Amino acid sequence: KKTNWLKRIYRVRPCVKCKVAPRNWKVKNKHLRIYNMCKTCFNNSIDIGDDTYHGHDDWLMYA
Amino acid sequence: KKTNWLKRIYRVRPCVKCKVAPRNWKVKNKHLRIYNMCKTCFNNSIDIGDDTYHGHDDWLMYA
Ligand SMILES: Nc1ncnc2c1ncn2[C@@H]1O[C@H](COP(=O)(O)OP(=O)(O)O)[C@@H](O)[C@H]1O
Ligand SMILES: Nc1ncnc2c1ncn2[C@@H]1O[C@H](COP(=O)(O)OP(=O)(O)O)[C@@H](O)[C@H]1O
Ligand SMILES: [Cl-]
Ligand SMILES: [Zn+2]
Ligand SMILES: [Zn+2]
Repeated sequence: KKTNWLKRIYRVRPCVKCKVAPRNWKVKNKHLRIYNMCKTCFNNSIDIGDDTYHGHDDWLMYA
Repeated sequence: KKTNWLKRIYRVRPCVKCKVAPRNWKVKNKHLRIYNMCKTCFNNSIDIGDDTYHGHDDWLMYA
């Protein structure tokens, strides 16, 4: 059930910048990192000079 | 925001056995463990001989 909760929280938090697309993520190690923004908004953030929305949280994948 | 998510998931999952009371939990280390059952149902499970509902998940408290 932890895995279904991770999935549920991933599906209810859209990108903070565009409010439509899902967030980017990576499986680092044995942690899942959910970044604040989709990939397209993150790259845009780099081009326009804004980093106010950079960030992420980590969730581990056991139990 | 991770902390508000942990709180949200704790508030939406009641005890698996009695379906009313919130689950028991402990802060082990720097992990939060949410057990499957309230304390009163867990102790009952020990007295009646059923362990079908024993278990828990772990959530870390960073990011
Ligand atoms: N898609 C994204 N949305 C928001 N923040 C991001 C995104 N991608 C990268 N970042 C930011 O980049 C920084 C770290 O990059 P990352 O590759 O996660 O870690 P590492 O330092 O291991 O490469 C963090 O502050 C992270 O929030
Ligand atoms: N309230 C509860 N609800 C469900 N399972 C429980 C509960 N309390 C203890 N358990 C079970 O007891 C076992 C481990 O006990 P616990 O104290 O969490 O770990 P430790 O082995 O570090 O003492 C686990 O299988 C756990 O699910
Ligand atoms: Cl977690
Ligand atoms: Zn976006
Ligand atoms: Zn109960």
